[PDB]
Amino acid sequence: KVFGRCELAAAMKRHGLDNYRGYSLGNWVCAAKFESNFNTQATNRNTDGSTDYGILQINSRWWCNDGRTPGSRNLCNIPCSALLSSDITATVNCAKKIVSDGNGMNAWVAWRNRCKGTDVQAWIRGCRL
Repeated sequence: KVFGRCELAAAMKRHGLDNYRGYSLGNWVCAAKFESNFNTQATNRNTDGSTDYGILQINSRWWCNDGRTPGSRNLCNIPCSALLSSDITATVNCAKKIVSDGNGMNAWVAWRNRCKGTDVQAWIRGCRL
């Protein structure tokens, strides 16, 4: 499912991501935009052989099981395909574990590179929340 900006903002909000760990809603949306272009079906393979899945491009090396990443750790306890659903719940639960892990949102390269330090509030402007 390809989300609309405001639609995603409202779902993430509803899922408790606004200010989760001190990161405002616009950070989350900004990251989704740049990680997957708001598409829950986004997948991308990496050189280490791992793959990134979903709207937040969660990696199979640590976070989910895809059956083809030797040495995966499966920290969120889910199959990676659960991160491609139209229902963002598993993505959100898994993202909260990630962000709580120590480097915060820096875990997301597109976030660090394109969102961090910008006026991320722009991402939820005009939304009915």
